Amino acid sequence: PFTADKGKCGLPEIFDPPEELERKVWELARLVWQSSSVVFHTGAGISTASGIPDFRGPHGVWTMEERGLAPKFDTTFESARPTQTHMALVQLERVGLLRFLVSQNVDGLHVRSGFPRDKLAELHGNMFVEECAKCKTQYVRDTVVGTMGLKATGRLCTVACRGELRDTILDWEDSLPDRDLALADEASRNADLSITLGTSLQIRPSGNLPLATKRRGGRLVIVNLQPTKHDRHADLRIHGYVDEVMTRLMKHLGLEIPAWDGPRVLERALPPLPRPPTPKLE
Ligand SMILES: Nc1ncnc2c1ncn2[C@@H]1O[C@H](COP(=O)(O)OP(=O)(O)OC[C@H]2O[C@H](O)[C@H](O)[C@@H]2O)[C@@H](O)[C@H]1O
Ligand SMILES: Oc1ccc(/C=C\c2cc(O)cc(O)c2)cc1
Ligand SMILES: [Cl-]
Ligand SMILES: [Cl-]
Ligand SMILES: [Cl-]
Ligand SMILES: [Cl-]
Ligand SMILES: [Zn+2]
Repeated sequence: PFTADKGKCGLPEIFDPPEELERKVWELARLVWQSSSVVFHTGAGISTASGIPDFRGPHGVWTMEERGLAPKFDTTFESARPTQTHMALVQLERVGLLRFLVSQNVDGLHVRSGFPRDKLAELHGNMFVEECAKCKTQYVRDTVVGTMGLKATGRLCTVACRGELRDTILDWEDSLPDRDLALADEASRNADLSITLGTSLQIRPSGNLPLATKRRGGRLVIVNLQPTKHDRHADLRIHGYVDEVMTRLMKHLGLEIPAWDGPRVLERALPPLPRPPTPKLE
């Protein structure tokens, strides 16, 4: 807990020059167009532009702790808005270009963006989500569940049960939820494209899921400001702000980034919306 390996912290940031960055996002667009099953893996870097600091970045939680300083939050979790990145991911699922979303993030922003829960694995849990120990019924709350570590919240199951409700926030020693990891693992293995956004890929087995896509000829894209455990295994690495990358990419795909009507929970993905015809590639 206190001695817990926090991994490589505060590594230098890489910025692709604008010309190289434009070319790689066009190449990313080519890969999304060519791919039959695209899986997205997200981590703390997709939430930094909403004022929620990451863990291993220059001003990350663990980086700042290492130097006797504190992380700085520019929002509460409750007042945090989905980024352009979050909202681009909502649209990519709606138009059938996203098969599955795997996230290490406990910040609740995918759920709140209105991203469908049945196409999302929340590997490390969700601040806003409590679960009944007896019937496993989950509750998505409008405020953060006050505890961490799979502890009693003080609330009780209301299923037509009075089961003890507990947080979904893994402590260091806790293994990943078997449902989410199993779905994340199946998505990643079956994927022919795995795109990583704002994760250093340092956590096992979360960070290892995208590598599973490489088995059977799959392509791995890594979007991150810093180096990542698995840079070597990437078909493509894009060093830039995940919002610049995703807004440029949406523009190439001919997709708008949808409006956020405030916190909304969608349990089941809706029928797929129309999308632009694919460019001629080869
Ligand atoms: N706007 C941005 N655009 C692009 N990259 C960014 C941006 N902001 C930050 N980054 C990058 O975003 C990356 C985020 O790296 P890490 O901080 O390790 O977050 P994780 O989600 O992988 O952390 C995994 C778990 O570890 C913890 O213990 C918790 O349990 C976490 O759930 C960095 O490399 C930045 O360079
Ligand atoms: O696994 C975890 C469990 C709990 C927390 C707590 C707060 C926190 C801090 C951040 O800078 C980002 C984030 O999304 C959450 C963080 C990680
Ligand atoms: Cl903190
Ligand atoms: Cl829809
Ligand atoms: Cl904790
Ligand atoms: Cl198009
Ligand atoms: Zn119950």
